[PDB]
Amino acid sequence: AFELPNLPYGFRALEPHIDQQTMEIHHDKHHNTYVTRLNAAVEGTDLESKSIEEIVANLDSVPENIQTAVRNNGGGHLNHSLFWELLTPNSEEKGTVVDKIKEQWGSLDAFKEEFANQAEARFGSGWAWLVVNDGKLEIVTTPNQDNPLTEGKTPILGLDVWEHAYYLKYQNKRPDYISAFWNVVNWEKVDELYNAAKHH
Amino acid sequence: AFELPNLPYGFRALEPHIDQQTMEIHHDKHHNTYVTRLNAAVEGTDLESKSIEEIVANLDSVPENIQTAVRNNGGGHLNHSLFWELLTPNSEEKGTVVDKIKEQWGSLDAFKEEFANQAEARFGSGWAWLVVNDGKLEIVTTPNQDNPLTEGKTPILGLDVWEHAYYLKYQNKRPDYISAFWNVVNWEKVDELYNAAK
Ligand SMILES: [Mn+2]
Ligand SMILES: [Mn+2]
Repeated sequence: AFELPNLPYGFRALEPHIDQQTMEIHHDKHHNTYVTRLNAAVEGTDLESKSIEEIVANLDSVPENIQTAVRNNGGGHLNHSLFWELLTPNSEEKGTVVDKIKEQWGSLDAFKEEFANQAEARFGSGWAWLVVNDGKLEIVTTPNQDNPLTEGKTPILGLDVWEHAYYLKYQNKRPDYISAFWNVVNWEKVDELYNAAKHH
Repeated sequence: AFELPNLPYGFRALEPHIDQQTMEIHHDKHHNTYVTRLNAAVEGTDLESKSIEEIVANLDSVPENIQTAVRNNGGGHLNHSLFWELLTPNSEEKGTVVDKIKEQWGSLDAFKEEFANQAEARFGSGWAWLVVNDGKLEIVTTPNQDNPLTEGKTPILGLDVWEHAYYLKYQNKRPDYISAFWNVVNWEKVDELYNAAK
């Protein structure tokens, strides 16, 4: 019952910051595999009528024998679903969260530096996040497909630092990928996620 | 200080099983970074004079202020040092450990099936291993740069399943990379590691 969402732009739309080949394989193979395996895990359980956000927020209540499959593949589905919507060929560094970041870090650039440092320091596979914890902004990273929702922090920006997300264009140069990412951040979607969670 | 060992072959030697671009970056960037960071962690400490095998076996006793850096970068140095010597352009599927595999699994094919299954199922970054555990052969996987020595098991074959090890040639197709690996396994090195197992 979970479905692979179409990208909200073309595979080529994020060039030259993220290559078309990566956008295609990352979406049509990696994300698709998470959807297939999530559906196999939840099929015939009462997870199958729940939102992915409810499942990932409540992984501790997922039946023991499927909890790892749901953590990994449910996490994969939520994280990539967020990621596609958080990218745009028309990125503008403005809006409510940019203003909150400038207030807290003193500048957007100082925030980008801390986010880049944490994203680079995430050893192995995982994600770098800006989260809202009970109205407050924090940078965190997670391993594999873990999502801050599970820890009661609402993600409003995420960067995939699995090597599949950057290896074809950047190989070992994760810092260059992180630098490229700023050019395609959908700050409108960041604002939408923040606004939804500041009053929830 | 720890040093980056040269490969025993050129970057093209494992073509067309593993691509030259990967061998170059994997060795001269990824492994090199582990050595740099390991040396920074152990420099001027009681660890500096210890073998990387003794250090990784005994991570439990590494001071907390450097334990993560030694785990990740010490593991990275040991794991890649093993990996380069366990690959060859002149693979021959025979010897002491092939015979011992058949005594456990019944066939090399049955061993390869279990190895491929565990290697494919390792979620995120890590390694698939054949180990000696109190004289018995077992397949295990580890996350990130963790190594079976830390659990008192002796690694005798390892496959890197970090995406950097296979993405340029195989992209998402980790199973095709695992299949290609068999063509370049150095079973003489496997035998050497087995014969030395403590
Ligand atoms: Mn991904
Ligand atoms: Mn590696």
